[PDB]
Amino acid sequence: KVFGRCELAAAMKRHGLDNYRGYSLGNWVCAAKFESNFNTQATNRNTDGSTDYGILQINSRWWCNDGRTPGSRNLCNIPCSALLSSDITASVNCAKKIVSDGNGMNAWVAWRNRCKGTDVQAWIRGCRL
Repeated sequence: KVFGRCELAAAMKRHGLDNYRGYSLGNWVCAAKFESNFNTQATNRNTDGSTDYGILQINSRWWCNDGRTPGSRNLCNIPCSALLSSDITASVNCAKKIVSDGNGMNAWVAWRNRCKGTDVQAWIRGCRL
């Protein structure tokens, strides 16, 4: 479904993502608003011929298999359809491997553009931890 803001904040909380690699919970939930608008079924088609998928827009040319993307790798080792499921476990598991790569949160373009260097805690305020 579409997640409520604070609903998602506790979902990715229990998945061990707060201060993961140095990136606070806010940096993850903020990413999700501009990447997918909290939508678990969000998808986009890039010019390349690869596909963007799920809550954090994990692109298929590197990370997941959808059978529609030629000469590509499958680094997180999942089908791309699992990134569309309402339970966010496969999206979190893979994003943990994406962020570790070496570029950090710069892997997400909507994060880099709209979230980096801002008041990232407004994003968590109101919710109960």
